Amino acid sequence: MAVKKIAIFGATGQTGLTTLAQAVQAGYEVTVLVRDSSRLPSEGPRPAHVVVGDVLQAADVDKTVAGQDAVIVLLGTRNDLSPTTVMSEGARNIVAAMKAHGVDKVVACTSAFLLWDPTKVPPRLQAVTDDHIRMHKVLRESGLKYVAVMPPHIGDQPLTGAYTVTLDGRGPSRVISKHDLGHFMLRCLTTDEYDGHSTYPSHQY
Ligand SMILES: NC(=O)c1ccc[n+]([C@@H]2O[C@H](COP(=O)([O-])OP(=O)(O)OC[C@H]3O[C@@H](n4cnc5c(N)ncnc54)[C@H](OP(=O)(O)O)[C@@H]3O)[C@@H](O)[C@H]2O)c1
Ligand SMILES: C=CC1=C(C)/C(=C/c2[nH]c(/C=C3N=C(/C=C4\NC(=O)C(C)=C4C=C)C(C)=C\3CCC(=O)O)c(CCC(=O)O)c2C)NC1=O
Repeated sequence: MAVKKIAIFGATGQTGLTTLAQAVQAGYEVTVLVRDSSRLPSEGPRPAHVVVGDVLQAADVDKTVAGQDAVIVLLGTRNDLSPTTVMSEGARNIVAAMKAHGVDKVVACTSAFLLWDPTKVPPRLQAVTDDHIRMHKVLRESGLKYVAVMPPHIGDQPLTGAYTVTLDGRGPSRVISKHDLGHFMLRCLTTDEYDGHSTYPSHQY
């Protein structure tokens, strides 16, 4: 039985928007949780279901996860670099909702800093990185099938589907296009080969 129904968290963000468009075009029945539906586009592929609410509200997350086959997590803080627990608290709610509803597959984006030497995190990104680490811990300890996606710099290059995925943070470059990152999140829905692993997508454009 393959995945047909998915929830995407963070669908209005840079990577989320293209992951959403790609998922719908690929045939998935997609539900999104958004705080502000005006951030979803009118042109192009459209999600099947829109829940208005907040990943910090358990009931909103529960409504989004109910009935799904898998969950994609592309939560982030946009340009806000201050200390934060939004992603990890969101992940706690997602895990609880998954367990309440029998959903067992989550693919979630943090960053390659969780693979690279931690002394290399730029000071300005440390607070967000600390919450990525809390989120990764939550997902790893959940006992669900969890693919940790840890990308380098997210760029605007075209979709290629030709990127390289390593398990250790080394690879052909330190960039992945947002489109290729979304393509990889979707690839993780049709294989178990990355479950329980950390993954590093990168490409030379
Ligand atoms: N930028 C880089 O080069 C880079 C590199 C490696 C890793 N990353 C990490 O990759 C992940 C994806 O980044 P991105 O740039 O695609 O993301 P992004 O543009 O920051 O988008 C964040 C998404 O999270 C949603 N969100 C935030 N708080 C929420 C809340 N309380 N309830 C519901 N949704 C909420 C946002 O919703 P709204 O639209 O409502 O704001 C938006 O959809 C992030 O965790 C980022 O730190 C980024
Ligand atoms: C507004 C903040 C912000 C800016 C302007 C920024 C710039 C920035 N990010 C880069 C890559 C990168 N940027 C990130 C990660 C992130 N980038 C993010 O904005 C967030 C929120 C994360 C997640 C913690 C990563 C993992 C790389 C690896 C790119 C490389 O190795 O060269 C690079 C390439 C090398 C360099 O640092 O000189 C720059 C300049 N990074 C920032 O964080």
